[PDB]
Amino acid sequence: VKVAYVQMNPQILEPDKNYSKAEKLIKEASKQGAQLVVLPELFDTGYNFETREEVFEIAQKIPEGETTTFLMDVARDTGVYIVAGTAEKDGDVLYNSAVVVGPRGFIGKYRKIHLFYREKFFFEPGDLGFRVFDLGFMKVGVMICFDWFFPESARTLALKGADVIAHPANLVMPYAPRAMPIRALENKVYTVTADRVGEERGLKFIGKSLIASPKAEVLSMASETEEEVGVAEIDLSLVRNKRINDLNDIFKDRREEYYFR
Amino acid sequence: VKVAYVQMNPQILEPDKNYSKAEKLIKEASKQGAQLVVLPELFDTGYNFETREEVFEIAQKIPEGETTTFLMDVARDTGVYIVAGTAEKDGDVLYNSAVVVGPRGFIGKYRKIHLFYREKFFFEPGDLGFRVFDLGFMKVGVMICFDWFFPESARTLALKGADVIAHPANLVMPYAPRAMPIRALENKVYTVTADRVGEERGLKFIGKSLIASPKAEVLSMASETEEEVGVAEIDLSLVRNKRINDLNDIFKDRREEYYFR
Ligand SMILES: [Mg+2]
Ligand SMILES: [Mg+2]
Repeated sequence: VKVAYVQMNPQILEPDKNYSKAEKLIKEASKQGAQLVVLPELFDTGYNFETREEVFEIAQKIPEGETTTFLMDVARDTGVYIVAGTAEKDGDVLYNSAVVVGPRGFIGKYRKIHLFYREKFFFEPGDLGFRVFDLGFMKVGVMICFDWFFPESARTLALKGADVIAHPANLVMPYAPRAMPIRALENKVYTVTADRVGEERGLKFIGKSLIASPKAEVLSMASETEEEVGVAEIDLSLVRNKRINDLNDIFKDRREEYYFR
Repeated sequence: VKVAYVQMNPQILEPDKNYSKAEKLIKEASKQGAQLVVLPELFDTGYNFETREEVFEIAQKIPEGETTTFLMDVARDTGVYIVAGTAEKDGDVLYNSAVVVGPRGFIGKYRKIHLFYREKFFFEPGDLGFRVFDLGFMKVGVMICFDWFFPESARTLALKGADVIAHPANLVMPYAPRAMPIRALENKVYTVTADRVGEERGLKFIGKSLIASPKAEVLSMASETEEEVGVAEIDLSLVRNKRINDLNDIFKDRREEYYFR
């Protein structure tokens, strides 16, 4: 299976420009043969808000709203599955969400469980848990940005059968590119971290999107500042067999009753 | 306060030689100011057994047996606290254990929760959980070797207030030195991995003992092949403050209701 990140620079409060940009890069990933394409956190709205009001004003409902319907059209035209971060309006609340769409339409969503820094002023903590979406040819788990920091996020998706963890991100610390290969290794999964780039109202993002293997190899990694697509071929047998050798199966070896007490 | 690893080459089935070597190196760490000194997994017996008999016949009881006695003697003489891997005899059973002693006596033990590879032919899985020992001036968590692979091991110790995770290891895979700084970071704790070196019945150990900080810095890292000590100062306030910024306290931020389900 081929998987891809889109590393782009969202223009804050300019969703139509960001849709244009996303469509261009998703089409490039599709031409490269990607079947799953992951976009950054908050690709439609940007990130560095001064007030909750300027993001609430433009944030879209899922799946009725413009970001989801836009991505549905792109998935149908290119025949890929997309996981993309988006500001989700749900009544009077905002969630920091990721939408999953495929060529037949909307598949599901995930709401960021662990908010970072000023996101706590804008968004409600996610309340749908960590979900794994079965696409038939693969099962994709989704976590967003700072969720990487908690090993429990990736672990929960892997226990639920994720072959790949799709990871929209808007990184501001330099740690996640070092950590993602370890998250991939400790769960025996592939990870696709689609980070943004850019400077946005004085805040500089890290870039360095990457795809990591269950052997902690970096299969693709992006620049710090450029918009780009990265694609890697992945071997699903490697991640479905949780044996790391003939005497240790990492999930059968877990002894949950000793954890966190 | 200073903590240290001892990286040594246990001679299989020769505890007398291993005590002599350990004592030499513990004194070196103490001479450099270390207050806590961590030794490798199974430092007294070695590791690469072919029969359970050849280990069972020499394995010592805890705390009344010779390895604990030896460690108490050195701790008293050199004025340090020691965490050391040892084969533990308990009736007709062996555990792959670590002993914790200080200058005033035996403090406690830990039994490896996650057995690795052929250890399953020789040892019983541990049954005490992940323990944190309060030395008054600092709290020391213990895990052993392959426990590193499961993020839950280090997390359990850190949640119980470990300032430092003492980590006796006998590493054969290349991954742990890259992963330990991420274990230190994700728990905001210090880690001291005391690995062995050497070739033992054709099995080559990795060496690369290391001390990692709560900022994923590597404060000390040993060679691949040589016996050596490594000592570094640690900042207790850096581990005890779980805030990584004004809005994120990493333990307050955990949402266990969404983990593993
Ligand atoms: Mg700001
Ligand atoms: Mg006994």
